[PDB]
Amino acid sequence: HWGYGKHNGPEHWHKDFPIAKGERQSPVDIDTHTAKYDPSLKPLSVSYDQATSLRILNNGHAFNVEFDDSQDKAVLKGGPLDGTYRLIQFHFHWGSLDGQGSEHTVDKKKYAAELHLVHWNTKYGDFGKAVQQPDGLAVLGIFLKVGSAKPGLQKVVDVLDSIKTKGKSADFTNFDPRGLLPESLDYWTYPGSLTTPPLLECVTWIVLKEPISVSSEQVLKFRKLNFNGEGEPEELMVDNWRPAQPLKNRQIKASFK
Ligand SMILES: NS(=O)(=O)c1cccc(F)c1
Ligand SMILES: [Zn+2]
Repeated sequence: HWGYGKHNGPEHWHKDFPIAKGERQSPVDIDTHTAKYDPSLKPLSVSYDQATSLRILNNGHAFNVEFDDSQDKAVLKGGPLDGTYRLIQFHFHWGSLDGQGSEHTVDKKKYAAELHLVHWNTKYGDFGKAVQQPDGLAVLGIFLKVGSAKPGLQKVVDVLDSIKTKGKSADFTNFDPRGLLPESLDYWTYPGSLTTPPLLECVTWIVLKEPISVSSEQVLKFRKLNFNGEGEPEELMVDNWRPAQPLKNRQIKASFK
């Protein structure tokens, strides 16, 4: 099955997921000079004060911190969005080296990692229904650069030893995702897709302009995770990113000039 190796990586995905060659695939390169400032774009409204984290899971492709999405506890609204999108999980994509790891790029620049806070449109009732809709998901993407530590990331880093291998999960309650945000909520936005199979074209992407900084030790700990299950040959979970895809008939909009 699909992964990030030479034999099952992004160049192979189209054989099982033909939408890989579709009209609104993600990620993309954000060419900052050609992105269009849209003065009609509203500020983002990130309402995470009542978030209920539940668990952290290694799914063989990344690790997901999962939330209770059975009520409007942690929601995203405003920006380019109509209606209310509920936080279901966040995860990261990262590199084997500090010079790569992000999925989106900015003027071809790669960051060390990229955080995705995944939200689904509550008019569709559940996540499974939402991914079948062109406006089903909103993913808030945040770049990570290596520099100073992100204190709000440390609780995540410290639990990774308990979910080293595929299929492992751990309780992960009372985590506050507000501690993962940068200061500014300035963003770019464009219509796209899931960046992993099934590659569904259901995502309004909202990518923050300001990266967060994490420490070398924090990202090193991501790199100690495994793609494999316990007792299978060890393969480090690194370079779990899809490269930039053609923009095709899309214009990236900016909330700022
Ligand atoms: N990487 S991502 O597009 O945020 C993504 C991929 C697959 C499932 C999902 F909920 C989110
Ligand atoms: Zn992702």
